[PDB]
Amino acid sequence: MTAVTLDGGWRVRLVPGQEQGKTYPKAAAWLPAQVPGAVQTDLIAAKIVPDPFYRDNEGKIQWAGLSDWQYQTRFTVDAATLKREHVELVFDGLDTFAEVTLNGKQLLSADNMFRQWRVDAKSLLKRGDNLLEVKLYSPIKKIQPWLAKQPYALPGAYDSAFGDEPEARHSSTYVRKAPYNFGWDWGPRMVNAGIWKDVRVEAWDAVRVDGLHIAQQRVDAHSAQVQAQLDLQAGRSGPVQVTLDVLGPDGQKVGQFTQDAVVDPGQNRVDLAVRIANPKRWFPAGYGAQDRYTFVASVRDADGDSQQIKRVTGLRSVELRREKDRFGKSMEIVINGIPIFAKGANLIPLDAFPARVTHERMRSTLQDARDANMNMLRMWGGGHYQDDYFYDVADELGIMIWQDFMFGGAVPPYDVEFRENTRQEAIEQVKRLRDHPSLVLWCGNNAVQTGWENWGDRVKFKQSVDPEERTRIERGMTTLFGTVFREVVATYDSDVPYWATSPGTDFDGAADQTNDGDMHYWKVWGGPALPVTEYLNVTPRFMSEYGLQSFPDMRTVRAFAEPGDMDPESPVMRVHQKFDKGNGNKRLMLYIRREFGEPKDFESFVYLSQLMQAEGINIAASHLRASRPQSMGSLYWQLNDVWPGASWSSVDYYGRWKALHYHARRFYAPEMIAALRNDKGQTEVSLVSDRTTPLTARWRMRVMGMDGKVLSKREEKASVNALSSQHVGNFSDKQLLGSADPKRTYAVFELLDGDTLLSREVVFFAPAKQLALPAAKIDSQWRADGDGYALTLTSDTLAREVWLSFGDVDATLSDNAFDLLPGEPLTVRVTSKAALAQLQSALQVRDLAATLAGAPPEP
Amino acid sequence: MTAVTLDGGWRVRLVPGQEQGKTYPKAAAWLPAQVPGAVQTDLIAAKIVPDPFYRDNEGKIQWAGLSDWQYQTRFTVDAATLKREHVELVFDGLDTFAEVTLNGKQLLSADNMFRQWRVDAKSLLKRGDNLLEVKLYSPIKKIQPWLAKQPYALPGAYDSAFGDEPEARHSSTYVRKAPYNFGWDWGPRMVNAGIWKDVRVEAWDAVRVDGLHIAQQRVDAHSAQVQAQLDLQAGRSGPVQVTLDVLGPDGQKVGQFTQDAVVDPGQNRVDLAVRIANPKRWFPAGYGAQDRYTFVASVRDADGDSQQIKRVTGLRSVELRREKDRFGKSMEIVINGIPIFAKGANLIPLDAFPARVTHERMRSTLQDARDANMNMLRMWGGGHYQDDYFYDVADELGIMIWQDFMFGGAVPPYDVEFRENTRQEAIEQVKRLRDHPSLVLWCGNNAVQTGWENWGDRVKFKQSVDPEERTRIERGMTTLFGTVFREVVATYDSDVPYWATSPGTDFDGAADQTNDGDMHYWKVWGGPALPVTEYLNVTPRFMSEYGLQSFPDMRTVRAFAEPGDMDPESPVMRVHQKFDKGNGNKRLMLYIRREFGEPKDFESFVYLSQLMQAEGINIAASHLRASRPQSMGSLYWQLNDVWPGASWSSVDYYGRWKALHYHARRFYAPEMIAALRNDKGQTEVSLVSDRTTPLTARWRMRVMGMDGKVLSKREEKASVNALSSQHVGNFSDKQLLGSADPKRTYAVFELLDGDTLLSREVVFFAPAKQLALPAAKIDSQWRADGDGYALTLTSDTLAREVWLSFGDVDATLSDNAFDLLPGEPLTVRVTSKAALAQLQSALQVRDLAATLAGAPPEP
Ligand SMILES: OC[C@H]1O[C@@H](O)[C@@H](O)[C@@H](O)[C@@H]1O
Ligand SMILES: OC[C@H]1O[C@@H](O)[C@@H](O)[C@@H](O)[C@@H]1O
Ligand SMILES: OC[C@H]1O[C@@H](O)[C@@H](O)[C@@H](O)[C@@H]1O
Ligand SMILES: OC[C@H]1O[C@@H](O)[C@@H](O)[C@@H](O)[C@@H]1O
Ligand SMILES: OC[C@H]1O[C@@H](O)[C@@H](O)[C@@H](O)[C@@H]1O
Repeated sequence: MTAVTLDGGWRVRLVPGQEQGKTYPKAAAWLPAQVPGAVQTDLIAAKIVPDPFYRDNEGKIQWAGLSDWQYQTRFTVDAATLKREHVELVFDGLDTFAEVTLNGKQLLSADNMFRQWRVDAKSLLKRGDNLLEVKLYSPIKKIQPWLAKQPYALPGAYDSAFGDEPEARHSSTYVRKAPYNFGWDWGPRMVNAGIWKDVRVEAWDAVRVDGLHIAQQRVDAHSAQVQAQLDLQAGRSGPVQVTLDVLGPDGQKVGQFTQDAVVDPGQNRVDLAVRIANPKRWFPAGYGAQDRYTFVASVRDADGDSQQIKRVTGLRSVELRREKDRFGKSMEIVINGIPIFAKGANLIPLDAFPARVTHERMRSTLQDARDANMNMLRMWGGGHYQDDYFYDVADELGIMIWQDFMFGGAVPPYDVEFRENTRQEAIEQVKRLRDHPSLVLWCGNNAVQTGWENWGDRVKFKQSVDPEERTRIERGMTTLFGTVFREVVATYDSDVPYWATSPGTDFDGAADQTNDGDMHYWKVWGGPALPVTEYLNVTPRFMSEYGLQSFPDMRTVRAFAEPGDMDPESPVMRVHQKFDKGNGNKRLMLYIRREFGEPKDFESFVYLSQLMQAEGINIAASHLRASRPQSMGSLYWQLNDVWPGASWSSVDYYGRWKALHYHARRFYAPEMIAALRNDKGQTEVSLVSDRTTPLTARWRMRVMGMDGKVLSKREEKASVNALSSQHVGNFSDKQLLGSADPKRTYAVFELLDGDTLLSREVVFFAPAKQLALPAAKIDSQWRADGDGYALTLTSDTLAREVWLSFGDVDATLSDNAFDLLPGEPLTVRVTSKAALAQLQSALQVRDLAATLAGAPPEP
Repeated sequence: MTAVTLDGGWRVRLVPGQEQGKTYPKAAAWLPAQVPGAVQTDLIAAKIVPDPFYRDNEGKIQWAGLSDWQYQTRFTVDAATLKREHVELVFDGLDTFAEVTLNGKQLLSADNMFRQWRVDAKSLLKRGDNLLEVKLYSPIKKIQPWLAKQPYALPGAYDSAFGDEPEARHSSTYVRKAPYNFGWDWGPRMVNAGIWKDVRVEAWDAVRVDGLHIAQQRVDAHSAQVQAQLDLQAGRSGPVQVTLDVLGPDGQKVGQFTQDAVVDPGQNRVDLAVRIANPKRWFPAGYGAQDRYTFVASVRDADGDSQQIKRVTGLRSVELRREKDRFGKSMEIVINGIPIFAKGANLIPLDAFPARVTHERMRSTLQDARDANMNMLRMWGGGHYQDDYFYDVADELGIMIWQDFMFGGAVPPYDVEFRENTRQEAIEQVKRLRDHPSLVLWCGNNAVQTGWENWGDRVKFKQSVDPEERTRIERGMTTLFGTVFREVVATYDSDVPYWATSPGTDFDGAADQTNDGDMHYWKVWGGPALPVTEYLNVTPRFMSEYGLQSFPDMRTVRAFAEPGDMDPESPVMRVHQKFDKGNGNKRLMLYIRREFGEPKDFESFVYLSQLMQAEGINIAASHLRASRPQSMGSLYWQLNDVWPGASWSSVDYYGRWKALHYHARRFYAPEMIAALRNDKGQTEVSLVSDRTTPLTARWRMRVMGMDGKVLSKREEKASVNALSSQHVGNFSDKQLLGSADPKRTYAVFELLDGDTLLSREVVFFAPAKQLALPAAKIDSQWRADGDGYALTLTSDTLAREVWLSFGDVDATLSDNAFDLLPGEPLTVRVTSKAALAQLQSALQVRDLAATLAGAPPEP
């Protein structure tokens, strides 16, 4: 069994006879091509187009997504590999409409970005030099001429901001290709074409090992019963001997198991039953260890040749518990018998060009989530199924994955061919990802049903066609998302639950309800753009989407913009604001002004955008956690970015944390105090614990004047049950303030375990722009702290949302966007590779009071 | 492991306090009850109501379906069975809404006729004597008050002919109960209430064997790979040893297999892989042997107790092949790589009271099918899942079963509770029936989609409700019939195909199409009531329903009717005509008069009704077979009867063959000649062969005058491919007759293999009533042939549709309803228990010419 990768001498050019051939003669000629990669990124490297992320260069590359491309590479095949009984070419990823030829002969037709294509090539292969050609066809150019003739176009995704597709007639719906490639409201339009995954020549004789699956039949504390399933493709009938070694988390051997069999031409499965007594189970982050066992299977074929395959797996039971109670019907993920309140966010692709994403970026994205006390990411259906390495790290860090199939919201066609194409995709992805313990849920799509029921364009569309046509289309969706995907999961990964659509009730009834299933709440930010306190009025059984937009870090801003661009209304900044067809800055400023009024300069604009977002999500996330067991999930939109620009992320494209992420670590803390004041002057205080043991705690309440005087101080003992929320307070403004000036008063709430401070929240009684915040003087002291530095900040007065930065000097901080209490020192750890001397000169310290001072009036 | 059956001292009465208790005081008091049984049949045995099958007695028993009933029995449990760690009561069948109490305490609530109800009873079981009580509630009485409050009633089945349910508001839809119990257009309204299957006390200690499934993973000529799957319920953790012995069709040893494991509390699976080299596969009738292997698993638990379970199964591959071709998309059952043209009929329950059906009747029903050269029966969804024994015989005789789940056409409710109740029903039936090799296909329902799309009442209903409510209802159906049933089959019986609805395209598109999926064609008989020659103009890929009605055997008529009742329009005969709300005799007479004019007496009416049906179905089935590969299925409606009366059956309630069944043996013959004359005077001649080898054949065509003179004779050679139909002729009336009188001329077509005549068809050129048929004289000669008799008939002239009978003396005939050619003797075998003398006295020989002679004019 050999497997050589064709990752070398590829080149690419425009298919001859296109008008782009005249416009870009250098693209008509052969240019270097990278595999895996995209022609887009090949063009960039070749200086044919500039970096589309920089300033307003996005439009300069759109022509590549409208053109057809021709890949070519030459490779040699040994006399030894040609000897072999089977020689196959394997394509892990072709994006998307591909026509492959070998030595001029037809080899393969492909039409799914997410499928693996295996093809017998032995008869077409020559001794030595071979010519492999791949032609990739623009999905827009291929589909639109057909689409223009259809009685209707299906409701889709986003219109082209470049007008190269008609309004409300999107081709993206009809092709199995990453939805975000066509542009989304936080990313550019990069309709990629490319051999975006590996290409291999594989050769074997008697048997080819197609897979190993550790099927968990039942897992609890007492035992785990599993079945090692081995898929074997055979060319001829003959004996095989299978040996299975099992290693525990500590690396010691658990047991060896053997199985003899006779395989026959075609597919064969060999199953080895394994029972592990008192298993060291895999838990998500915050609920134990991420223990994993190693299963090593070696297969001796009829020729006496041995092949080996390995799976690292975590033993875990997964239950999607939906039981009736006072709040309707629950929706809670239960891991190893433990109801886990989901704390996390929505995960999108890490780049507009997915093939160039490094392992380091994959890991730091998940590491970011783990650091903010998250236990789950939802891999949103508008993106692409992630790299193997990504799921490995998720397993390792204990970040649960809510895995959407890659449907982003468009209404799918109901033709059999589309369905069967998608089925094969679903089968291969589920087979690929199932042994990852972190993958705990499969979901049919993002927002398809709730769009059909609530979005104006969908509602109008379904009522415009004949009722019989509506039935056909609705039947197609119910079959694809309710039958097909569900069957694939039930067949190949049967120990994990399936979910038809997010948000929804698994087709039991309507989508996006508050008393059944999950919810995407967007009446804050979107729609009527309600104030953020409205979050306190919305409590679904599980909140899988909600969010606020903000700008990325100033370093990231300076990365895509010039000094003359530094204005939210500049052409460059408007390009990087993708919400509401480029008019998103109006919505962003709406929310900023409500709390902070008019920003006095651009750096303040960025800072205040991030504060607006952070404080807003803090309200909703704390409330959801405090509402347990009414709610059992919080996944905000969104975690990360594909590109430098404005978005709902908490971490920008370059991995830099926004104020939101620092806040997320706090409101997602395992033990947390929630002190939330509603628009009726009532502040509800709750003690939240994700411990599986009782928390014998103390909680404090101190009401302060901003001139430093204490108005009141109070401390109580509290016994907080495991896995629960306990309301310990509900105070009116009068009960807290008592005739004191709300513009000059604030409250400090703290949760304690013994002498250890676990959580703190500072509450205010008026929008920040109306407050009389003190002019803080913040002393900073440095000292050598290992290979990093210890930075201690001490403010004489209250200092709000202190933000530390270092110009263009790169450094990471253990904490940021924090409140400083009068005379109370805070020490943060500074990790950098710069010397202490420049860090001290470059240090910038910003606070809210200072930022709001000297601000102009709102328009 | 003990399992005692409560099949003894049951009694039953009306639940006290009903108005029926006053009307029927004898039913208010305790009366003997039979278990299994129905309270209806208990009332008959007790002489409280007369036999509802007799004359017009049907209405006198309707009150039992509107009442609530109370079963009661006493039984003793020794101290030895109380020893056991688990003691359970098991109800295999409760019809339907049941409330069970034990020694005065609530034990079980049941609401599905088709589920098995297991309950722990150990804590409630007493020393010695125990009191078991079961209350059954009328589904009509229970549901209607709820239904009357509903905004709408779902489209259902048949209205009550007794007005005890409102029109178009049927309770039958909302309850899991055999649809035909509520009355159908060929059966009485018997809303049965009863403990209609066994009740057991079961007891066990460490391990209980919940099931054994021989899962066929891949089967071909070279090998069969299977996995013996054993379900074990354990009360505590401990070791087990499993032994599997495999015996071949000859009873000899194939191999023994062993497997040790440790079971844990709850459910445990133990799988033993078995590969059988050169398996002797199971073939359907006419395509080989019905070879079956025996799998015997014995399980020794930790206590050392050995339990044994056994499965007899046939190794078989099943494929539902749907490939694109010239006629659209095919639909064919492929068994062991052989495309089988399905030849058979639709199977309904054998009785209005299913619990009293004997094994002999189950067996003779399937034997009937086998004898008429059938290879498939469809167990129609309006009935009930059959007895285990029934499927056993089907396995034995090689009659394939198309198994509908028991939904008859009503539009189901979309509530979660109904769905989950039904899901459990499906799981239990699929688990019970899967190891029967004869079960080759599962089907969601009968006619639900085509009704929804084509029946006027459904169309009006779905357009009357709110479109969002319409979407809800359609979503409910698509989930139940497209997801739930499909998942159950894919999970528990995964080597056989599933079909969403008959007729349909498995939800790919519209139902009942001609170029995709299967069809129920009823424009002949039903709807516009087209002439039978219209059958030649309809050619679907698979015809799963079609038919013509007729009366049962004269002996059967005399069984339910008095001499004063012998008139199609009498009150008694109308009661036994259930088509079109009792006005069915008009539709029957329409078709009869078309071909034969007005019947001269009642016996002629019966005979001609059977000829009309027989000749009509002969046209369609022959046409369908001759059209191969355009069509690949012929299942006519219907095979059998639930009750004595008029229906589309070929075999009446007492097992007596109609003319149709005798004709069916001919047109389903493995080699058949089809000579079909259409409404344009064109006779197409086809040679059909179901052989797996080529047929080198000879076929003849002779044109005859009614006076015996030969007009023309022709013989031609033909090489008929394996598994095909070949057109060898297409003659106009002019080419055949040539100025000869069509009323005085006929044609004889014959298919031969060497000197062996394989099939014959006699063609006419005018309806029988216009013909000048000769006055035949038919000589009859007897002779002893073992314990039966050989009866030889010789006609001097042409004798059409000769029908042999013996008054009320019972006898069976090897052939009947045949044509006699001049001077050509035919010998049939007579099986009876009467002496020759009485057979000779009772013998009646009827032919078409004699019957048509002296007939009065049509009204
Ligand atoms: O032109 C491309 C289009 O071709 C038609 O046949 C559609 O059925 C799709 O397969 C596709 O969107
Ligand atoms: O529409 C509300 C949000 O929904 C999410 O699923 C994504 O599509 C976002 O880009 C969008 O802003
Ligand atoms: O009570 C009769 C019927 O009443 C309603 O609850 C229905 O939904 C059914 O579940 C039930 O059988
Ligand atoms: O369609 C209304 C009713 O009457 C006839 O059409 C039959 O098909 C019934 O099964 C149906 O329920
Ligand atoms: O609807 C026409 C026919 O359909 C079949 O499914 C059965 O229900 C028959 O009783 C009926 O006559």
